[PDB]
Amino acid sequence: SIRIFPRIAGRSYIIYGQTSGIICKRMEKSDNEFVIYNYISEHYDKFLKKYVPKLYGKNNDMLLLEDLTYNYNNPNVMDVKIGARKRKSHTSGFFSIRGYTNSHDYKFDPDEYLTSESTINHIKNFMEAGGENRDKTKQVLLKWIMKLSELANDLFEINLKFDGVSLIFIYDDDCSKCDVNVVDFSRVKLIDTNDQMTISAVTNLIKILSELADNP
Ligand SMILES: O=P(O)(O)O[C@@H]1[C@@H](O)[C@H](OP(=O)(O)O)[C@@H](OP(=O)(O)O)[C@H](O)[C@H]1OP(=O)(O)O
Ligand SMILES: Nc1ncnc2c1ncn2[C@@H]1O[C@H](COP(=O)(O)OP(=O)(O)O)[C@@H](O)[C@H]1O
Ligand SMILES: [Mg+2]
Repeated sequence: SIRIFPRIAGRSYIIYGQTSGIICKRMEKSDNEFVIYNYISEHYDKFLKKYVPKLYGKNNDMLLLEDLTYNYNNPNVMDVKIGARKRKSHTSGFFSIRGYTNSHDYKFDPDEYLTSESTINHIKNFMEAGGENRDKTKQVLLKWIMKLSELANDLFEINLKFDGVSLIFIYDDDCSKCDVNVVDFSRVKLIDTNDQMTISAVTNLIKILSELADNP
């Protein structure tokens, strides 16, 4: 009847679709997430097609969303909060890693405020599952940098406050496939300008991933 989806973070009710390639996310507090998917659809559809999982439909208070892990034999997922936290500062200055596949094995704690050294160590930990082929993990890093670059650029021209949004980084164990997409629009707001805080999260991640893709 109901199979629970293996979340990396969040407090939200998320189940598998009755059907392949679909997850059902429940809207707990308001329909704001739906209102914002539709607004972005009308005003920024290029942003929606490039960076955001497809919304196939709504069923009462459930959003039917593209399952970003679906085309992967052995997905490694990392959730990074790049939007403002409701309250509390980011655990890594410009962003907060909310969790990652096998984070329990490295004693990762989402409440622990981290140095740059710990932050980078946690991202190296997340890449461990991708194995010792060094010239193949850096292909993963570089494809991530390519899309995060275009995202940061595109964010300059979008008049939204991306409160609460996360990046979902995914890579297959064999490193043949990867992607990153923006999720969680529940707390996003219209504003008269662009979101310098959310841009500074993306550019900082670009810096960190770039240092990883270049250290020998
Ligand atoms: O709805 P809840 O259970 O109170 O928790 C949300 C929670 O969903 C969110 O974290 P994440 O789940 O997107 O990682 C928290 O985000 P912050 O990291 O920005 O604090 C929210 O703060 C929680 O909502 P609230 O602050 O209303 O409890
Ligand atoms: N479309 C998606 N495909 C796959 N996993 C997803 C998708 N959307 C969310 N997730 C998973 O759900 C978690 C929380 O989703 P999110 O939208 O941030 O919900 P919450 O409001 O609970 O924080 C992420 O950490 C990720 O593991
Ligand atoms: Mg979230």
